[PDB]
Amino acid sequence: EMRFAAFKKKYGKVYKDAKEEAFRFRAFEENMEQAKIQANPYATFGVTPFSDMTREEFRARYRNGASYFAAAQKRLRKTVNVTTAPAAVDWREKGAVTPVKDQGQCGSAWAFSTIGNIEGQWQVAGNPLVSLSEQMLVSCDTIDFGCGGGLMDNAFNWIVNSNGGNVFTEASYPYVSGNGEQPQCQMNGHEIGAAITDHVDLPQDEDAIAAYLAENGPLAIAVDATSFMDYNGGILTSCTSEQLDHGVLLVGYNDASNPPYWIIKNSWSNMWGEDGYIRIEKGTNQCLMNQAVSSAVVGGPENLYFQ
Repeated sequence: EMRFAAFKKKYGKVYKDAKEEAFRFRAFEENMEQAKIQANPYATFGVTPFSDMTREEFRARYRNGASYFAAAQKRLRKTVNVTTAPAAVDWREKGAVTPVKDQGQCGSAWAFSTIGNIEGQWQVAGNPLVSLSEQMLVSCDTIDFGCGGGLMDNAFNWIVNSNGGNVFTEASYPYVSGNGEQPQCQMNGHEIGAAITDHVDLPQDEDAIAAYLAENGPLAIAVDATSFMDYNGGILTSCTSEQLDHGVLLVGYNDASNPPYWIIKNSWSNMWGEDGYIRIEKGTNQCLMNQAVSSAVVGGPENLYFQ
């Protein structure tokens, strides 16, 4: 019970009354209880920022998400061929990944997946790495549902087809939905951080995805997040893989490991997992990561062989 107080003191949790805290502790107890059930064996599980909440709300927080992906799955995805694969790449070292962020009490992970992907593709184009705005998407993308959820595909389409291929920087358009508030769209007072021309979807092939990632940079993926709750670190190997319900970002992989793994960036700050990051086994479709991979396309200047 000391480690629950440690938890409270670590995340500044100030409960309403005895009753509200009462469950959170029972709930904390059960989350710690379940954490030793999953104890992906070769990964670590423990206390995270949501050991306070129950796995009925968690699974409820995704009910919408699940239903958006299932609806997207029913529609035709145009896959793009991959020209074809280094045993290991990791775009974090290659300055193609920004510090981890926090979606807060907002169902806005779709927006974080999109922004993260865009940032990676923009930097791999050969631009200076630059944080970009999720708020833009959360408040201004009328295809999607802001804190209610959305699809990366919808948002790629909104940027290109309703915002000229333009993405505003985080600095100029700051993330303020952390608290679940949804202010009106603000078109003025922003600086454009990046430009996209289109987006592509990728086939449901992990080998294919890796080659395009290795070649082009971080991609927006969707996973089943059910096994993510109590994760502290390691490589997941029995990820629950039943229903897609969360948008994350694939930043790399490594084949020279036993077993090999994908490197994924999440929108739950850094206090969660491996500094905001999770590793899942590659090549067995863990968390169904291959089902909804997609990537913005960067073009622009082409003076490579002209100077």
